[PDB]
This record gives sequence, C-alpha cells and structure tokens, in this order.
Amino acid sequence: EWKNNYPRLRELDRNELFEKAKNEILDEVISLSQVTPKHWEEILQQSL
Amino acid sequence: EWKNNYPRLRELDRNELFEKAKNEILDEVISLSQVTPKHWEEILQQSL
Repeated sequence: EWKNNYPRLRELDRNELFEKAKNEILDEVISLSQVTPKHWEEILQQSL
Repeated sequence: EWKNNYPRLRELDRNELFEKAKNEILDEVISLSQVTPKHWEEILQQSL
C-alpha cells in the first residue's frame, strides 16, 4: 500500500522528515545569505 | 580566506560533511534499489 500510494516516494518517518526539513531550512538560509546585497539595497530603497 | 577560496561553498566542518556523505550514500542506495529489475536481468544474463 505504501509503495502504491507513493511510487516515487519511499518510507518517510519522523526522523527522516525532520532531517529533510532541517536541511531545507538550512538551504533556504544559505540562499537568503547568498543574495546579492545590491538587489536588497534597491528593493529596500524603493519600498521605503 | 575561506570565502575567497570557496566562493560557492560555505563552511564545511566534520559534522556537516559527514551528514552530507551519509545523505549521498542513502540517495545512491535509493537509486540502486529503484533501478528497473528488467535491466538487471538482461545485464546479468548477458554477462553470464
């Protein structure tokens, strides 16, 4: 039943899902920190 | 120095690198298990 309902997804328990969520949060934080400061300055100036 | 040597790579300590290696091993195992059995049977028959 698990294989049929999720042909492209394997077992996802609490530990693996929590680790994946933590990794996704870390990747999002990294991407946020990697944004060019010039775009931030332009957006902030325009909004203000 | 760390930022300049690795412009596209952030800090990679023992814990994060070990976790990334474990995740890569798990992904490789998942991909190995997800290979179609027919291709395995054909390859094994031809090799034998």
